[PDB]
Amino acid sequence: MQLTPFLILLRKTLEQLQEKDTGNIFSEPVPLSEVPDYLDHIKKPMDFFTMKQNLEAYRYLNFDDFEEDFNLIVSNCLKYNAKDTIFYRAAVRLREQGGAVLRQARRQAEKMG
Ligand SMILES: COc1cc2c(cc1NS(=O)(=O)c1ccc(Br)cc1C)n(C)c(=O)n2C
Repeated sequence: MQLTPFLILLRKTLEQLQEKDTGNIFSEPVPLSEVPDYLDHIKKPMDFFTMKQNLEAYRYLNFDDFEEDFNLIVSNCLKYNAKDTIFYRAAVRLREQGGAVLRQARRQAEKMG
């Protein structure tokens, strides 16, 4: 830990995004055991555990890169699932609530060098 304000802002933001996912639907990768066709449709799977792993290998260099991976969690879920599903509805709610989180977090990242 050589802690930096930007990396700390990303950690905090990631925690706030995960609090919005109250069902833990997006906490871990979509399980290929349960969803065998998932990678026929989804080129770049993403989830909050993969984001946490990326964060702590310093792969997020700016706020936009981090935001892009969050947006993949949502877009993959809307692409794969039918509208009338728990997963689709959850992704729409996460889009709304997560968007509010990232809007706030971006303002901080803008004050930051
Ligand atoms: C949390 O587990 C899952 C998450 C997802 C997911 C599938 C699962 N796991 S799962 O065993 O298929 C499952 C199926 C039905 C219900 Br109801 C709940 C789960 C977790 N898909 C297709 C997604 O897009 N997401 C985000």
